[PDB]
Amino acid sequence: MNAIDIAINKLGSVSALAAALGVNQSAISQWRARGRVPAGRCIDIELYTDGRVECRELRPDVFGA
Repeated sequence: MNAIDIAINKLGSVSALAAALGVNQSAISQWRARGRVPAGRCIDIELYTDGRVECRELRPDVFGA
């Protein structure tokens, strides 16, 4: 059980989830098996896992500036 997984359950699929997150179906599978998402995406997943499971993303590595 993780945020990425519960967001699959909530939206009903990984194709729906990945379309919403702006990634591919494979990226979701990596993130779920990784147990975390890249910087700036957990926000959306945490909408779908709001009171089910607390979500966490990585902090900015390269980012910019």
